[PDB]
Formats: sequence, C-alpha cells, structure tokens
Amino acid sequence: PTMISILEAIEPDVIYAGYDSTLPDTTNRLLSSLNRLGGRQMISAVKWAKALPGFRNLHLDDQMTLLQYSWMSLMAFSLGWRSYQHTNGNMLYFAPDLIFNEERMQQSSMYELCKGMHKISLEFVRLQVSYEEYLCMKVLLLLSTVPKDGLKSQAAFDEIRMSYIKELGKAIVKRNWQRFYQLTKLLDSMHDLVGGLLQFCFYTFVESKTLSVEFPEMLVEIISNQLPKVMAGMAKPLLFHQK
Ligand SMILES: C[C@]12CC[C@H]3[C@@H](CCC4=CC(=O)CC[C@@]43C)[C@@H]1CC[C@@H]2C(=O)CO
Repeated sequence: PTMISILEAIEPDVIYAGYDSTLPDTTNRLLSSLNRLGGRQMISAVKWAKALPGFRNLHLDDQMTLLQYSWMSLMAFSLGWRSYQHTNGNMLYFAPDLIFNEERMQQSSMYELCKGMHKISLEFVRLQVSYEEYLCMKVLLLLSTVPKDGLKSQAAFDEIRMSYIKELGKAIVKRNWQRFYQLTKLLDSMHDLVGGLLQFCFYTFVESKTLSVEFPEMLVEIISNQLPKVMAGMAKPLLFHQK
C-alpha cells in the first residue's frame, strides 16, 4: 500500500460534540461543548497518530510530546477542512451537531479567533487544496512544533519529517514549486493563529470557575502540561519560510 493510501485509511471518522440543540446557547455551554468535542477529537488523534508510518517507530515519549505540542494546530486545521468540505460562507463546522454561524461566533466570546480559524477554510478555497495534500499537510503539523531542548530520537524525527515533506510533493505532482511555496506558507500561518487560540484557552482554563467552562480530562492533561511549556517558551515552531 502507498503512503497516501495509509493516510486515507487511518483518517478518523467524524466526531460529534454531543450537543443538545433544543436547549438555548450560552457562552459556557458553547465553550464547554467545544472542549468536550476537543477532548473526543484528541482521543481519536492519539489513535490516528499511533498508526502513522515512520512516526510509529519513534520512542513513545517523542510520539506523545509531538502530539501534545501540536494539538491545537491539528484541530484548527481539521476544522478549516471540515468547514470547507461541508459548509459555505462564514460558518465553522466544528461537528455535525455543532455548527457555528455569525451569532454563535459572537456568543462564544472568542469571535476574532473564530474568524482566524475561518481564514483557513478560505485558504483551502483559494488554493483548491486536494484531499491528499490536506492529509500530508496535517501530518506536517504534527511534526512542526518541537521542544526547544530537542527530542529523544532527533535524527529519526528529521528523517520522518523529510519523508512527509516528500509525500506532500507527491500529492502536489499528482494533478509545482509554486504550489509547494504556497502550501508551506499556509502551514507557517498556523503558528500565529494557534498562539491566539492558546492565549484564550489558557485564560478560560484558569478563569473556568468565574466563567464556568468545563474541560474533559483529556484536555486537562494536555493543558496542564502545555500551559507551562508554551508560556515558558519551550515550544519552537519549525517554519518553512523566513519569519
Ligand atoms: C480550546 C477552545 C475550545 C476547543 C476548540 C479550540 C479551537 C479548535 C478546536 C477545533 C475543533 O474542531 C474542536 C474544538 C477545538 C479544539 C478552542 C480555542 C479556544 C477554546 C477555549 O478556550 C474554550 O475553553
């Protein structure tokens, strides 16, 4: 089987938030639901990541570190893709039972960040990103935020990352350098957006009582590790372009 076949085969099914739409929206309900969904998606992401060629050969500590650093990037990018594929206009397709319009983006109290995530879908539109390109790009996001002090299997990581860069190149050819330049530019743009998402995430995590935002155990585990590392500057982006 081809590398791209495996990527297609291991791509998770769509996840539901478990939202009751008969009950009115509130800020707390929306954010807590977003978090419950985030937690479910991350359980699936762990499963997905563990099945990735090459990546599955890294020491397990490296596997969980990369997933932990890249969590927000992966989910924002997948959101962008879902919103492109299943929706049109200013709408975010978080889940089949949790779709945001202008109202819901406003009431979430993270309106500007919703618009930032929406920009990803607009870029998928403009560039006409193929499914195969998207699958390759998503893996690159898993491999694009690393601890500043390095990984256990650094040389192996570099090799794995290069192979998926080559995979992206194959996805491009199927259908050149200009497209590579453009798609890697889109990857780089995730870092600034994710910075904004993380600022708000940490705020809601800390202010959760006074606000009243619920987080699942899955996200509590991630955030309690990521809050200190990100705030302490331990995460380094691996950029394709000059900053
Ligand atoms: C973490 C977060 C709720 C969960 C989402 C995240 C943005 C990206 C994202 C995409 C999804 O498809 C599932 C939810 C999620 C992971 C939001 C950024 C701010 C927001 C909060 O801080 C709510 O407390």
